[PDB]
Amino acid sequence: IIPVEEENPDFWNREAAEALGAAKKLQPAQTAAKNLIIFLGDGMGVSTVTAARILKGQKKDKLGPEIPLAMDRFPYVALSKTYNVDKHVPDSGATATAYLCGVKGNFQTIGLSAAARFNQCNTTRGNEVISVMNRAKKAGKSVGVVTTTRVQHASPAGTYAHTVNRNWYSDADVPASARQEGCQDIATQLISNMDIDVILGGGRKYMFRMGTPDPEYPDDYSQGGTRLDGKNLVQEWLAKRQGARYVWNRTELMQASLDPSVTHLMGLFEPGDMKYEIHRDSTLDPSLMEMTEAALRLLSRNPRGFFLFVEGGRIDHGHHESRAYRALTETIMFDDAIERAGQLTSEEDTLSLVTADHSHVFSFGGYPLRGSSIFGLAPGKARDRKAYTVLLYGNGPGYVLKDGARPDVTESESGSPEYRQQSAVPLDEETHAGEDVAVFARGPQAHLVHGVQEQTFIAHVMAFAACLEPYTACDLAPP
Amino acid sequence: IIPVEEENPDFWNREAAEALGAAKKLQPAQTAAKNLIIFLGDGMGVSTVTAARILKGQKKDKLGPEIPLAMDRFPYVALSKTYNVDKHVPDSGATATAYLCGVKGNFQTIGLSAAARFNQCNTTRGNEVISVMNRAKKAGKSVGVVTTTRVQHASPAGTYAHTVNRNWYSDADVPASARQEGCQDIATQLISNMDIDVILGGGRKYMFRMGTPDPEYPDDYSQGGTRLDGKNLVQEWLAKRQGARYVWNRTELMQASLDPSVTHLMGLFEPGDMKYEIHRDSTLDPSLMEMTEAALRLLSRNPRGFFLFVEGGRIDHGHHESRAYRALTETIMFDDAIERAGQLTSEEDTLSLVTADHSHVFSFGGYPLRGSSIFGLAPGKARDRKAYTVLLYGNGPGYVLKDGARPDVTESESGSPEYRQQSAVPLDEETHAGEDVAVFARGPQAHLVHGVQEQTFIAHVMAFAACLEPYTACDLAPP
Ligand SMILES: *[C@@H]1O[C@H](CO)[C@@H](O)[C@H](O)[C@H]1NC(C)=O
Ligand SMILES: *[C@@H]1O[C@H](CO)[C@@H](O)[C@H](O)[C@H]1NC(C)=O
Ligand SMILES: *[C@@H]1O[C@H](CO)[C@@H](O)[C@H](O)[C@H]1NC(C)=O
Ligand SMILES: *[C@@H]1O[C@H](CO)[C@@H](O)[C@H](O)[C@H]1NC(C)=O
Ligand SMILES: [Mg+2]
Ligand SMILES: [Mg+2]
Ligand SMILES: [Sr+2]
Ligand SMILES: [Sr+2]
Ligand SMILES: [Zn+2]
Ligand SMILES: [Zn+2]
Ligand SMILES: [Zn+2]
Ligand SMILES: [Zn+2]
Repeated sequence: IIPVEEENPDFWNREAAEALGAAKKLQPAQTAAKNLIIFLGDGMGVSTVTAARILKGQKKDKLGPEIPLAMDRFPYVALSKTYNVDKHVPDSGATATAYLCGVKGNFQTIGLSAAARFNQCNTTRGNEVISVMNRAKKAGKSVGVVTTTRVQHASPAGTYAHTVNRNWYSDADVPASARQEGCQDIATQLISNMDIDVILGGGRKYMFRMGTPDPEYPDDYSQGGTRLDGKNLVQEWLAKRQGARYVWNRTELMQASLDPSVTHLMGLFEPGDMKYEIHRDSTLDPSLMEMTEAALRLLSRNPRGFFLFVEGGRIDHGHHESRAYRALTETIMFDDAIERAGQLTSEEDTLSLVTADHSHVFSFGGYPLRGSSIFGLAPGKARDRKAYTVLLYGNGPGYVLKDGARPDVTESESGSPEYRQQSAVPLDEETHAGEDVAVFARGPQAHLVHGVQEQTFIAHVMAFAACLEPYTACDLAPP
Repeated sequence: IIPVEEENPDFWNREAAEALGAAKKLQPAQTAAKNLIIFLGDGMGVSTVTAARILKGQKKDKLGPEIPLAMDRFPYVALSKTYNVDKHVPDSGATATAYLCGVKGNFQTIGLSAAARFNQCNTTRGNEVISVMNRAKKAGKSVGVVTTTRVQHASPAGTYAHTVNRNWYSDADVPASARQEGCQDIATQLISNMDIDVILGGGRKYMFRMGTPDPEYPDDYSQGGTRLDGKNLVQEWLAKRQGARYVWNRTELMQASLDPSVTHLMGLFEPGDMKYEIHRDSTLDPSLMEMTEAALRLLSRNPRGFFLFVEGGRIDHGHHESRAYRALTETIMFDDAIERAGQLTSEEDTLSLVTADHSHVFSFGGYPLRGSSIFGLAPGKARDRKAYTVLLYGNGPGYVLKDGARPDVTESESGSPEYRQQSAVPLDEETHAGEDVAVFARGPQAHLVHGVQEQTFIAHVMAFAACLEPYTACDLAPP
């Protein structure tokens, strides 16, 4: 469709004149950040952002690519180089070390320098690097971790944990030799390394002894407790703090978030990762936006400010499945959470960064018409005389050969929430990609986010803006 | 390989502290741009930039991803939305209208508003939109167009031409009805629409009457003149100007560039597009870097300044072939030209923008080790038990089935300059992609390049910075 208003050059000339006017108005702050928020889109590379924009624009009443996402409205953009020390295409653990601790690490470790080695417990000590969340707490700020994954998963764990193996969710995962050597599982690290005021996401099962029924799935034994050491970590965490509450459903979360006198809140809403938004039970489970608002209600009470980590964690999981429908709907909900947090905080005293840990081998091609569905077929047949999709993957589990041939695909098939887009190379899981990702920033000192930077810059600019960490003696006026 | 220096957190902490220091030093100019340069990487999306960085870093003595490209050193970055009015995944003609004329257009038209229609000559008049190069000339600046494509190809044509069909290179291409209606071929438009001081690239054949032997290939008749109208456009162009020279080889180009008294220079170095850098004859053909320096020698003589368009034009062509080796080597030469132009001009009075018209369905995945070749195999076998490459395409001519199966690939095969990376979907040509591309900027008013913008912003910020176009009464001090 060609929109009539866009046929007149004046439309474009007016828009551009307005954009120049807005660019000229922007001015750097001389003041510090009271609050810090990092919004982490796991796997949300540039192709994901664009495809999500088109989908979100269409879900409103529009053609798609012209309608800004909430993240698109952030004034300052940089590119971030995501390589881990040992691998050009990174994982979530070692990238977390970069954007939360300010130091690059080795693939599949978390919160360690690259002197440590994956799955070698005896290389841990001496190599711990402390997160800016930890530093914010040390400075008297409240701190919160919100995600749609397990709260023990690689991204959130970067805020609090130090481990040579991101797979060590509970003691059941840690080999006996490493347990003997004192390497703590991530669930233990979650309650023990530092005080965290708000913890919201998945991961019930790692907190409870083997045999403990899950409250939501008391008749599915695989969803029960995993721990070998007999410990109830939720009860241990509650015991250590006045005003602490544990919740496992939406209604109780929202109740707790309105109760002054709560002060510490742990909400764990599934045994493992949270459901995809498209599968979410709206009576029992909070959306990402709802978890972020609940967190902000509590964190905002502290006059010294807060650090919050919010993760669109299952964007990544959608791409790994080669189900763009799931990756993109998770992206929209992530952008809705960014929008909500911007309503509940002030850019006068809150530095907000949106970024991704790494990208995916996800592409958006063919030559589709303006207004067409992102989940549709490319115009024209391929050289094998069958249809193909505008969305494709380099590799992953969408690769199919039926009767020794690439399958044809229809619009009804391609638009299904279970549809897997085709790839070049069959793998059980599609792979991350190595290309630079975007950083969007707004608020005090956001103008420092510029150019092409190492991913470690994210942690450092946040520490600097809030006068933490090695940047006490920032030269900044108070928020 | 894990580089020893990177195992120490101090390495990363020092780098980040230096990056913060550099970010704090940057300050907006109050002065105008005397000169404007736009460097256009045709097809050079984010995945291309990253993969090129790694290749260029390795060609030096290094591991790859840590070594900045010249473009990476530009202080200001924005994302650019590339959609054409009628198509989400754009072509080079209509994107050119956006980044050179400041107005979006319809797929496969050039220099027209979206009121015009592809291949409908009778929708042209009234819909012409004037480029910022044209406006720079009107203001007394010298202007130049440098590319590795035909100088009549879609990108360079955006600087000077208005046409409903980018395929109308010479009169031989224009249907009789359109010739009768007065639609001029692009080669004619090149010499007739506006005065251009420097024209360097390919496209000899469109300038000369059918039967005219090419000077380099006088024994290949397909490389000869195409024109039906009997015209020699080179001679017409020379006749219209004192101090004009035409050259068709490297030695004569460089001679002409050192001769004051030349003033106007047209250098056309192949019948069609220039050779890929890897095939270039270094005695007969100038590199992109050499063409840009030759242009700058002439353009810099004007005290009022200049506008220069430089295009890494065959980055795109490499991707279309699904031969990443060609796409990436063209990218490196493009970055070398950017580096050279920065040596020959001052960021005190020259606004330089590097961008792309659109991206490609090119991805960089698997989990390769630090320091490994970008053209190598991903570690580990695929689910069909054969090897695969770290570089892949969504679609294009790398798709193969030998004996009804995906072919295995070796390192020696995958590293060859003729190697085509595999894709999901066979097409004769790999497709463009729709995702946002980067804009890098340095110089006067470069701080206005920020955030996520429409691709039209590129033309508008350039016009504004130089006080042209609708922005006479910019509010700026002189350069
Ligand atoms: C870690 O443990 C293994 C024992 O199997 C040993 O080979 C290696 O030397 C140890 N490294 C250190 C730093 O002690
Ligand atoms: C939510 O949890 C509370 C506390 O255990 C429980 O009493 C309530 O029934 C739960 N809601 C649902 C629908 O299960
Ligand atoms: C362009 O030409 C064709 C004649 O084949 C006609 O159908 C169409 O109406 C014309 N459009 C205009 C604007 O004259
Ligand atoms: C370059 O062109 C000039 C001018 O026609 C010609 O005299 C010279 O021989 C050319 N060089 C080569 C190597 O062909
Ligand atoms: Mg994650
Ligand atoms: Mg081009
Ligand atoms: Sr639940
Ligand atoms: Sr030649
Ligand atoms: Zn990730
Ligand atoms: Zn992942
Ligand atoms: Zn192009
Ligand atoms: Zn192209």
